[PDB]
Amino acid sequence: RTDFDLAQYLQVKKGVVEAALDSSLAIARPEKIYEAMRYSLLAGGKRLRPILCITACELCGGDEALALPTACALEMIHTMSLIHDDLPSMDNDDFRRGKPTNHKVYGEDIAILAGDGLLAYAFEYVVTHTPQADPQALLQVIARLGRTVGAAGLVGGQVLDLESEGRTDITPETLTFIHTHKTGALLEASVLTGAILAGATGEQQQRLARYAQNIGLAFQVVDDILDITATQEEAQKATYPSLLGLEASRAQAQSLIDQAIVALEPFGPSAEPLQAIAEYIVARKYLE
Amino acid sequence: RTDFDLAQYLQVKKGVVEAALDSSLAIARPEKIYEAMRYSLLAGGKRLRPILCITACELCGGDEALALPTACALEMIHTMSLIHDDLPSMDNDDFRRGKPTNHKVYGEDIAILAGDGLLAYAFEYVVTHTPQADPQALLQVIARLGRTVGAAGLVGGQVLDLESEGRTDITPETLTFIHTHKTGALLEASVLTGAILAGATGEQQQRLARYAQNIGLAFQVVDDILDITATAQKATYPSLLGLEASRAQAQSLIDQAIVALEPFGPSAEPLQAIAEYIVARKYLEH
Ligand SMILES: C=C(C)CCOP(=O)(O)OP(=O)(O)O
Ligand SMILES: C=C(C)CCOP(=O)(O)OP(=O)(O)O
Ligand SMILES: [Mg+2]
Ligand SMILES: [Mg+2]
Ligand SMILES: [Mg+2]
Ligand SMILES: [Mg+2]
Ligand SMILES: [Mg+2]
Ligand SMILES: [Mg+2]
Ligand SMILES: [Mg+2]
Repeated sequence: RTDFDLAQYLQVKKGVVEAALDSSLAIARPEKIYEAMRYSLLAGGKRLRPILCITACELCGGDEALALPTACALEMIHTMSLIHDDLPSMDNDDFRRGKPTNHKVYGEDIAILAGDGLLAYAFEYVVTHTPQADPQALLQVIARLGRTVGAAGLVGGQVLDLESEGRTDITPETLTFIHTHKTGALLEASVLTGAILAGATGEQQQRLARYAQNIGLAFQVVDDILDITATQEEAQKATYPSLLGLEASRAQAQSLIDQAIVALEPFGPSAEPLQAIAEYIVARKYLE
Repeated sequence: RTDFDLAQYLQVKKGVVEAALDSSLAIARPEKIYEAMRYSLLAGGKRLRPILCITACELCGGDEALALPTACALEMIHTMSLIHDDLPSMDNDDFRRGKPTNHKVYGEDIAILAGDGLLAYAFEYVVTHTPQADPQALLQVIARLGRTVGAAGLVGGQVLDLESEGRTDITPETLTFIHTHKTGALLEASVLTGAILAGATGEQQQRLARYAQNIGLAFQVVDDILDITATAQKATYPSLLGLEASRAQAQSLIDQAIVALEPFGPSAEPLQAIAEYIVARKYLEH
């Protein structure tokens, strides 16, 4: 076929990523830890972060083989964060994607350890499976992944989110600070690691970072819009529409997507798939 | 002073390591996560793994400045492992080194996350603070650290240790398999990362791996001897072998560790002495 079909693009990339994730975890002694990591890693989902990494790598002149190990590592980090998030000490969720959570299947101890194992493996896998990368670029990917996961990124965001729970003084600024850390850091890492592997300039990286921060926040604002309008069709937690109103929330979500698209215009037409992904993810949230 | 004094050597290396760990974590928002990571990282202790890393790097022709960031990363990883091990889902310890455990101070949620934050920071720190390393050697250190922590190392060891509880078929070989994963991988990583940074040969690295595996197992045998002589169900070296055979095995392992490093010449004397010193202090701190 000759016509770019975004749904098909995303389906093909998801298939490549899921085959690589499956192959990445060969069961060995002790089999339980591999089974528990695979239970969460291979559970499906959109695979957005690996897809963003591959797509940004290609945009900057790299190839899928260069990006794929780091793409897998990003999904291992994402997966670890969900395993830890679901625990009884954290969100205490029995189900995820309509299936029992890792700790409800294997125990809290095994779930904690499966998350730790996935986070360690992300770093190992980037190095062992990208021997063709420029070594200084690969070291920059490792530094970015460490910074992204830790107290200045995802883990800091998880702490900011826990601190907000049940508070009565939440503002839009407080929510945005949570989101930039809890989801924005890892979305930024997904596009920036792909770009770094391909040798992108600082200027190119700054445009991709603006794209990633904007789509991350837009996705959160849209999720809040759909939550409050489902409640319209039907503990206390403030949301963008509860704090700002639905009109202002809708205008902010649209502005953020528009700014993400404008951020990538200077790449030229090569940026069209990343620009399309921004609008597509939002449109699918409204349809699903 | 002209006499090599191991205790003084260790005190000076511990002071360098502790100053670097303290400087590594500047409090920022959210303050609680930095407070929780600092609480466990800066709790003191022997700092064995960072000191092994610096000592092995120096043995192989490297220096403290080359090794120090990796040494700090090893102690961040060690610290994470203890935070997670203490949790109510795992050992459920209220105290460590006579002080409240991380989750008793900050809560289980913050403790889990402080562990995750320390493991992430280990990899960041190694890369950002070692610009003078050969980049391929530094990548080999990163791969070694990730393999050491995960399913083929420490986390696999933690799972093998849980699986051993309340079993009747544990053998000395099965117990040794637990220990080589749960503590041996990280002790081996401590000396091998220092050696890799310095450009050690494969032959040198194989000797340091033998040293590390032997001291790690000796430390575990000695811990079991001291526990049973002070006295969830778990077999131990003395419960499986008897005390006489356990004592002979602990001595043999220390002897083998010392012999493993003889071919380096007198430069290996500090590492050789650390093996005997750690055992001697365990008996004295019993
Ligand atoms: C780091 C992240 C994003 C963990 C999941 O976030 P939440 O607890 O808010 O969301 P669920 O996926 O549990 O609904
Ligand atoms: C990964 C490691 C080494 C955790 C410590 O071992 P255990 O639970 O057996 O050790 P302690 O609690 O006695 O410190
Ligand atoms: Mg949560
Ligand atoms: Mg949750
Ligand atoms: Mg929301
Ligand atoms: Mg365009
Ligand atoms: Mg334990
Ligand atoms: Mg023991
Ligand atoms: Mg000698």
